[PDB]
Amino acid sequence: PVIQCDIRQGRTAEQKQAMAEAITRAVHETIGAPVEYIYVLIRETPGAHHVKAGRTLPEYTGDG
Amino acid sequence: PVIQCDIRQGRTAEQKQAMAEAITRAVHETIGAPVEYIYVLIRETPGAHHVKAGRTLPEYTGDG
Amino acid sequence: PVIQCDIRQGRTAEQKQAMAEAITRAVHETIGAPVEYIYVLIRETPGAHHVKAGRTLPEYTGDG
Amino acid sequence: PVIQCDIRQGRTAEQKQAMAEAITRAVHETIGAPVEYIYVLIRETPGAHHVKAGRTLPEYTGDG
Amino acid sequence: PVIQCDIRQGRTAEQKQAMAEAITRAVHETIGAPVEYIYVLIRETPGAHHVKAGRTLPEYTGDG
Amino acid sequence: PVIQCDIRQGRTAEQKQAMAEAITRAVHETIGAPVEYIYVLIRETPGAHHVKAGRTLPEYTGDG
Repeated sequence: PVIQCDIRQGRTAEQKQAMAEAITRAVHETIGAPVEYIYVLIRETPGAHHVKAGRTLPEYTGDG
Repeated sequence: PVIQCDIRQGRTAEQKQAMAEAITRAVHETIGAPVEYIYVLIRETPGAHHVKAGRTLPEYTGDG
Repeated sequence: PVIQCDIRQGRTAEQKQAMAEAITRAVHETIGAPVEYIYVLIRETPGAHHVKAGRTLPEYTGDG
Repeated sequence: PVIQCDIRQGRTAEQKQAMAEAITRAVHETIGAPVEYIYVLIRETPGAHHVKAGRTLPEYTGDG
Repeated sequence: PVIQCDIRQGRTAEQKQAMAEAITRAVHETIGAPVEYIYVLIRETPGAHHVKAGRTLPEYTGDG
Repeated sequence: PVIQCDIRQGRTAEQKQAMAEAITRAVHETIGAPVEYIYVLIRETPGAHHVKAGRTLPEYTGDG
């Protein structure tokens, strides 16, 4: 399967790889797709390019 | 974030919901996206519509 | 530009055409894309294939 | 619903937000999707990455 | 790479496989992507779901 | 039809245009879509954003 992830910019390389590995496991385990068939694609955009219910999303920083 | 999942047809409603929930948790935990921001979208296609490295994928049946 | 619209199944042909025309006008008027460059693509899915903030969306019926 | 907008780079932040708000209204009004379900995603690319009928599209500047 | 092909319904299984193979060869030969990395995904929609320059596309029948 | 090409960064403008023209011909010839209906969209990402079978893809350089 193809899993496309349009996420906000600002995560580390390690966070994005952790996401891709967790999604790969999740897909394999829940729908029985072989790992060899799984293709995860990550695309980053600014928060302003995510407009949900008419409102832009804030920039991600991980500050909390 | 938007997570699009192009998977082969033939899974049960329970399998697809399990996948969507597991992806939601995976994205939340690895990149810190609030659950409220996550949108998972599932599309089903025949196996013949997945052509990886020049080869058609088989149909998913749940059997093996 | 390409505008992909993943919507829930159940709308009439007239509703979907109205949406495509309104999006075409909206894109033309707000960002100055010539109408000739605009391509709107509509895909329908069951409500269960839309999982937002962990929750499945209901089926669209036209009633309420 | 998910509305993905692959547009050419070069618009202002205000033009892109106007587009996302107009698309949100257009979708809500034509197919009856609640605003809370609507997720607009904007991606920018160079004109050379839009190849329509075999021809690349020019860069957008808004000059006219 | 991922190559998504949103085409109008009505083609034979042989036509769609021919398209996927020809795209695989085209991508391999022009940008040097190894065949092993290429994933082609085909989705079919009614002609009415393709609205280009404000106009609906006709249904594909194989006749003319 | 819409053909979306998510490829790794690092190709020349000429390689990407050759790809788009070859895909346009391939689609026209195999499924009979008129060239005027064909819209190819190219998006570039780092190799680390392509995670296939759990493994990131290397950066493309064309060195061989």
